[PDB]
Amino acid sequence: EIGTGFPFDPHYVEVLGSRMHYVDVGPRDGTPVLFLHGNPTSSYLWRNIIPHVAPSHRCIAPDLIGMGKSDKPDLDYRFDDHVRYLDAFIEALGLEEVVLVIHDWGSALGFHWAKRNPERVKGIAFMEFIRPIPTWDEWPEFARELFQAFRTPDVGRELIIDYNAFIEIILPKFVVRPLTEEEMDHYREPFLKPEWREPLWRFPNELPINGEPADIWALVEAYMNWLHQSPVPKLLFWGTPGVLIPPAEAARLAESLPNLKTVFIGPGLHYLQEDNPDLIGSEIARWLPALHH
Ligand SMILES: [Cl-]
Repeated sequence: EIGTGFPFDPHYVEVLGSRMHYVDVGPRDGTPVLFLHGNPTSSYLWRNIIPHVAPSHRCIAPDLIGMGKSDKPDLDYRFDDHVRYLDAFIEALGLEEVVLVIHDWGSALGFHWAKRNPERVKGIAFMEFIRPIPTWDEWPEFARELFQAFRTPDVGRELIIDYNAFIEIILPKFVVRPLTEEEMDHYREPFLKPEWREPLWRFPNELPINGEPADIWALVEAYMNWLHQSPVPKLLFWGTPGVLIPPAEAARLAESLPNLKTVFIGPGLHYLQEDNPDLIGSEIARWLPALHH
């Protein structure tokens, strides 16, 4: 049965005047494996994946600023805020070379950092990641009205801020198997009060859809161009029907990206880690040794 516990001792680092929480397990040296969650999750999303990798490699899984057990500074929580704080977290941990394991907005952060640090990135494992969405017709129909509403003035803030839609609707909607109450309560803990929910609303308002917002669209196109030209080792996990990465997109990536291994995880929507953590973790562990020449 999929584990609901979070058996990781807390670690904190002060950056830019705020504390960020992170998981840090495994050996203390070697190339670390940096796990980056997205919306509306935290390092809790990686709880059943990390134990597959920790016997062989250091595993570092930060909570993005304003999320998980990290501090809640008074920010807009725009994408560039998350870039700045994750850059400061990576710096404070002294990371030189890394393997990235990334999802959702954690993948936009990770691919943007990799583009800027191409000689530091030794591998990227990614799943249900951020890519330019050409129009609303390439957003899944069953979640279209909701995400259009999230991006509608006033309505979206009411849904996400006042009524906590990203936690109470989207999270269970985007896992195939049923979440348990214990798992929901872990996810709910950082957002029990509405003044804590700004990151949750800003993220869907940053999604690059039909050119907008233009700055994120440009940034995501840039790192996808980098990815298509980079020889870095790559590992993609995909499910069916998927959400950001449907099977047709997984196939396009299998054809286009260099040095790519793909793993089909079975039924999956967006939070693939909650549907098949053990295959994701075991396959990451099996893929890592070849990154060490
Ligand atoms: Cl989002």
